[PDB]
Amino acid sequence: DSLSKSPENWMSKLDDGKHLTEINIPGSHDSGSFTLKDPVKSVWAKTQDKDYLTQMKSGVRFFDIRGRASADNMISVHHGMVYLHHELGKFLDDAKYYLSAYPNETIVMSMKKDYDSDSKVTKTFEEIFREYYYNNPQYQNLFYTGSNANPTLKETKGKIVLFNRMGGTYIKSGYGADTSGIQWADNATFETKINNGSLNLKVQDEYKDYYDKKVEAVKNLLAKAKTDSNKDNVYVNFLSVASGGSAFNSTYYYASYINPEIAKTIKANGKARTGWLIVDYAGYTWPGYDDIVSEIIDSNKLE
Ligand SMILES: [Cl-]
Repeated sequence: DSLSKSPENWMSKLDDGKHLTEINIPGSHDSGSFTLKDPVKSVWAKTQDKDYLTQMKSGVRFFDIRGRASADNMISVHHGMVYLHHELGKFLDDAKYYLSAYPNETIVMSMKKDYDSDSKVTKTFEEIFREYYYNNPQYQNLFYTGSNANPTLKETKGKIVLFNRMGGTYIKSGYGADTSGIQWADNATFETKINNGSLNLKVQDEYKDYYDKKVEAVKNLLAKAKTDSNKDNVYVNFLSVASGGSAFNSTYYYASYINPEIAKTIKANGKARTGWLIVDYAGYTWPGYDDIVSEIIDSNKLE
């Protein structure tokens, strides 16, 4: 059976000698927004409908968590100003559970501040993440704590690998875990060196594009990954796009065109390097269209 027919443990089927950068990994953009039910607000703030555990079951391994410091010991998951009805502990417990049940998968967790801290907060978002999550004895062993800048699948599986969008950090393991952090350019395709120059990060995050220009930006980066066998290069390609302006000009609406379109392209390419592709409505299927998550999964080679 091709890898996508068992999306719950597809990483277990790969060679764990690979660097995670070389693996083609599906991600979910604003992973935690499956909690939104308000139909007006969901048009622009809702980007998923499957919970964390279902996303993981359908094969998602890169989770995009953006949050807000809501107390000196607490981070809330958010889409900008919109609170997604749970705290970061919730994603961490679900991940731990999942990783316990499927011990040969790794999760990459992107952490970003999306909104101003509660007025009672006296500490930085980075400091609260570092002290009350990363170093919290409660989540002991959950995170990747190695000193490898380019970790392999063997040394991370069973664990969450931090992908640091918080700015400079005193955290020392995972991508961008140094006091420079990741220099992220707004609404752009860009490249920046991370981890004391060990890695070359290549990002297409043109989140305000109209869909047609989005496809073209997604494809351009896709075609760069294809012919790049450098393991020190890491590709992050966001399919997802901001809402257009009316009702039913929704992120869903665009994803329903972008996903099948990109999924088609990856499939026609066979087993080429794709990078990490971060999507809205991961695991949402339309009768008669290629599935983006499945196609990312199957683009990985098996030797
Ligand atoms: Cl809501």
